[PDB]
Amino acid sequence: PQITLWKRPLVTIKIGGQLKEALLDTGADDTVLEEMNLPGRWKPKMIGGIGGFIKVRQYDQILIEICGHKAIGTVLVGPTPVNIIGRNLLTQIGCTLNF
Amino acid sequence: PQITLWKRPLVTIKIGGQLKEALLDTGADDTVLEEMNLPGRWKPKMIGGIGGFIKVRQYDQILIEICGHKAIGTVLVGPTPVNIIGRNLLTQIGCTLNF
Ligand SMILES: [Mg+2]
Repeated sequence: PQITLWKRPLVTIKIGGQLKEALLDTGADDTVLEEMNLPGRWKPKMIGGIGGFIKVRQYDQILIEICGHKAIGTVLVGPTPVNIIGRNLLTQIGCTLNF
Repeated sequence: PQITLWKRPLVTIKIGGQLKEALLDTGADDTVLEEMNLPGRWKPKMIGGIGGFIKVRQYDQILIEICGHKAIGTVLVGPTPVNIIGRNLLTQIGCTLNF
């Protein structure tokens, strides 16, 4: 798709057998989603840093369908205020900024 | 341009007679830049909210050249950790997400 930016770029994602809403966020390095069950080995990761850090669980090689397009990559799971699709997965789906 | 997202989307901007670096940030509603002198009437604005608020100065109808393309819009000036080009100005330059 081509997505304009008058509104927050919220899209439907499919992940872990669930549907969720998430923000396409070019200002975020990583993808971080609300609590949910994902397969595989995870390890804790400290993210943020500006004001403090937040602990999340890092899951690698997770399949996601972001607005119809499939990708595999790292998904952090933990207490984020908004579900964020970060650059790691935006690149995997071939999402670019254009003007 | 077409900008991929392997790296942070930092671009050169021209504003207020100066050159600066800023991030093209689809996860930010507003444009917020480090301390600098801008023309016109400003008013304080509280931004953020997640953990607390930060006070910035709101300047309207400021001309900016974002990676070669001119736009006019609102620029918030204050103590941001990164210079951010938010959706308000991304829309003005016709920046879209595409995949
Ligand atoms: Mg951000």
